[PDB]
Amino acid sequence: EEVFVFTPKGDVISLPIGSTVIDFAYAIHSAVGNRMIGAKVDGRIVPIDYKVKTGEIIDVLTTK
Amino acid sequence: EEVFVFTPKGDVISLPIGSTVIDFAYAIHSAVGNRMIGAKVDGRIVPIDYKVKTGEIIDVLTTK
Repeated sequence: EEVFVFTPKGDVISLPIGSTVIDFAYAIHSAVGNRMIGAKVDGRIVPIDYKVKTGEIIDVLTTK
Repeated sequence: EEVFVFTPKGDVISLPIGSTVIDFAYAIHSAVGNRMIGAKVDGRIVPIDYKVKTGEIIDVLTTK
């Protein structure tokens, strides 16, 4: 019912199964989710509705 | 050593001893640090250079 995804730093963020990289962004902080332009999972770019999996390192790219 | 604090969502993040709410902001994501203007600890506003303590909930205010 949950997935445990890593932050590029190493910290863990838990989300309910079926969560996307957008859910991860907003989980980090609203500012990250609002300014998101894309996300990389384990170093590879993925679509905006990519469903994340436990153990993956999610790097959210922001408009900056 | 290091200190560990909470995210308003519930997730845990680790920081080296002495880290201020500003270090926390950047640790969570560059965007949060870059757009930061204020900080709340356990629900109460605090100066931006406040030294966080293990167990505290850190809510970073960003340019709205």
